[PDB]
Amino acid sequence: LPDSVDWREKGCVTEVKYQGSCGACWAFSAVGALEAQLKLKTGKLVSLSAQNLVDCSTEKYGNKGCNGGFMTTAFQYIIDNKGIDSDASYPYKAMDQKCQYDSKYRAATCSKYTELPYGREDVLKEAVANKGPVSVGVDARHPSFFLYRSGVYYEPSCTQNVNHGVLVVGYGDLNGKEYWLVKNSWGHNFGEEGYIRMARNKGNHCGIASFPSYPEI
Ligand SMILES: CN1CCN(CCCOc2ccc(-c3cccc(C#N)n3)cc2C(F)(F)F)CC1
Repeated sequence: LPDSVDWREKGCVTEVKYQGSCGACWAFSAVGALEAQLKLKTGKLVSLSAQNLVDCSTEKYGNKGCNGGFMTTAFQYIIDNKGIDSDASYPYKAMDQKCQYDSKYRAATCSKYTELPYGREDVLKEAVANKGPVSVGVDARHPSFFLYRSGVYYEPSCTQNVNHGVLVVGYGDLNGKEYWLVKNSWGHNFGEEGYIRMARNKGNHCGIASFPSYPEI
């Protein structure tokens, strides 16, 4: 495997999104993973509708819209629904709404998804290198995560109990200190202009390898 990977260099990551006061992190994580697969399959980089997930991947999928949800059950909605709309046709409103999916605005499909084994950062590394960006949950319930500005993030009070959906778009090392490159959905001013580099091979730090998944078109 390569020592470092960055999927932004490969034209597979869209601009950073801003979830606002709506807990749609899981929707943004899910769409981000699919966006990479869509580029790999079709040649087009297109932001997909997180709002479509918030509004439509609801009770039947065990999701709670702006009060949280799962990337895995989001992918299964896209599979069952036979499509997801573009962000352009179904833009983000940071609120729970009635489902407004229309197949006339379909931008991607999903055929399957894969959930990686619990806590295996080596299996995660392999998937990031060979398959694409991987949706993950992290423990983001610490002020240090909010206040993060730069470098490799390490929080000694972090747990493996995950509560925030993000996307691993790469990995590497900062002067030997190994990290995962994570795309957040907290706007362009969070962390390193939307991104956080999180400690890698530090005992599943903040639960980053607790619940990884990726979709396929
Ligand atoms: C330590 N620095 C203070 C000034 N900061 C200036 C840039 C702004 O920093 C932030 C950006 C987003 C968030 C944030 C937190 C939860 C949800 C969402 C959503 N959606 N955005 C928080 C901060 C914040 F907590 F840090 F303010 C950077 C961090």
